[PDB]
Amino acid sequence: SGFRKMAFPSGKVEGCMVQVTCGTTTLNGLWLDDVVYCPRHVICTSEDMLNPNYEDLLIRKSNHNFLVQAGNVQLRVIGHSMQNCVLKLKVDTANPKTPKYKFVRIQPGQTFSVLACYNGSPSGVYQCAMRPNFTIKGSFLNGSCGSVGFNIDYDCVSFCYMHHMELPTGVHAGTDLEGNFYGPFVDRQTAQAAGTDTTITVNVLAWLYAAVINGDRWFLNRFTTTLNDFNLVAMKYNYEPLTQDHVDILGPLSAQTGIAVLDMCASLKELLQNGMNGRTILGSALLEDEFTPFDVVRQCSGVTF
Amino acid sequence: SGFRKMAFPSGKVEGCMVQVTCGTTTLNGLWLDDVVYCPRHVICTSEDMLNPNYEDLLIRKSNHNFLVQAGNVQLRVIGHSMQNCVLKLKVDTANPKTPKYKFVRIQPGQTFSVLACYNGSPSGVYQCAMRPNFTIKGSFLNGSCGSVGFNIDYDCVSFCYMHHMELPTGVHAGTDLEGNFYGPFVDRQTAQAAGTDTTITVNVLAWLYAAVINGDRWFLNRFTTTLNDFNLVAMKYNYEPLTQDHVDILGPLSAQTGIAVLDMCASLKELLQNGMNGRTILGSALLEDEFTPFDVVRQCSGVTF
Repeated sequence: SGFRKMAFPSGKVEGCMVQVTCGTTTLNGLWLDDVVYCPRHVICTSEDMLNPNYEDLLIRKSNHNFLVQAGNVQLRVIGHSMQNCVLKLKVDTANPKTPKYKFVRIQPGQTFSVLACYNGSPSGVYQCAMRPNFTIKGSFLNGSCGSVGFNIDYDCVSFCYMHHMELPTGVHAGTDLEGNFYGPFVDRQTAQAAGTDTTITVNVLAWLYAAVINGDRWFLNRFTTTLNDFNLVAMKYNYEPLTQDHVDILGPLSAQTGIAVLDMCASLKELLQNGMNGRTILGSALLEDEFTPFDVVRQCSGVTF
Repeated sequence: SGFRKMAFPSGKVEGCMVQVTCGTTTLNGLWLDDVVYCPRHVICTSEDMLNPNYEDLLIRKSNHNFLVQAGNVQLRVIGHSMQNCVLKLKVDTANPKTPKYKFVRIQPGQTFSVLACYNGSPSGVYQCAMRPNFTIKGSFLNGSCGSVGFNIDYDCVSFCYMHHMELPTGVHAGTDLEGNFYGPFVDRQTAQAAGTDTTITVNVLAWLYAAVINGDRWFLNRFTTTLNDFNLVAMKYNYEPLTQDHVDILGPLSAQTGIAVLDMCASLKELLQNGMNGRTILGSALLEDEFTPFDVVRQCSGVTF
């Protein structure tokens, strides 16, 4: 029992973190096999970031301009290229600590763990979600660029995020490990504002199922609803529209608890319309949306890696 | 920017987790140098836990009755003993992944990371606090006993907790790594109720300082207070009494923000008396008390290990 915001164990990723320095700029890179991946803005000065031409800036760089350090394991750079907004630095040594891994591009609503690092050295780990507006709500200070987000399924680390930018509103933007930004964001210090921070409805519902499993039961009511009726309410409260696909994903949690998905939607509708009345659910005074159905099943059944 | 509930990177501890089986019971152990530490209740059946005599139960056990597996690294048990509520299993091989470590017994109010494990295999990591009533609010399923709590300072892992028991109220009890329970709890399935879940006042204040550092500023008011006046209020709301020692610990955060500790106490007093009025602080609708002053400084300055 109990339910916590739970990150993946970080050891497999810790072993892949390196420091990358190019002239004046130090950030983090990810060493997998004989390639180091890092943000391309490692080649930029502060002033360059107002309007960088990355192809032109990179013409002034050779392999030897990139200093890569794994702890004190100093790595030899033997090739470089740009792929979208990441650099790939080919080194002469394959990382011996390389875990089984894949690169995935996640959808808004999906959750992942972040290993926040500075100067190649991991500082902490926390859990977050790709928001519907394609930002993440992280914890990143200067030097954290190149820190990565990931999921682990038994043997396999699925890397989904590399940190690149903090927006003026203090939320975070970055890329998949192919270097494509999530959402419309760019690696330029510019006017980039985030869209609506909508609530991930299917995650809220998952968390209510988690709540029930733990004896937090007060919000169950007498009511049901329909998808269309519930969605009128979601729209008012800037919640994502719920689809039958979402209902299907919640099927296992429904089956476990014997609470029909549409009955849990009717509970959620009442919470939206009436609030919490100063009560709490799983230690929260607001409706939490950064646990997925899969997250709830994992934590409630003790899946290991 | 941003502020998250942030665990220590778990790799150093992942390398120390093993499976311990004695007859029918499998839980987790911690392998440091040539010793495996685990809950003594590994020797108990379900039925034994209603009223175990551990010295007598252990008379029926020899070294070969303890099966210890590190991944598939099968370890050879060459000695055993009981120390308070833990068993120490001497093995014939020193763990090659042993980090620099110490054993500490923490005070209520202190925070630590937990690596939740099953069958010797780590599942996730989250951050929690020793509550004033000496319980922790964790996430533990059957098989998680022997999972550990720790802090990391650069090179050194300070182990402070080993999980032993879930109480009927779904909160958690356990030991330091010398096997002494925190609080009055015992390793027997009995009537054990938790005392008052009081709020860790100095942690709340630390978190308000964290909030200010991030632009969450709305709760700053015109008022000040005194220690004695504030404490009349703390008592009403089942908050720990604030001491001058606590004020001193908050000195760095005061100096950083230029907000006097007693002025932040006056802000907290208003939040207690008036509530949040449906507003949020650092993504929370209630006053968070599981970040220490040291936690806030760490996360706000990017300390690494």
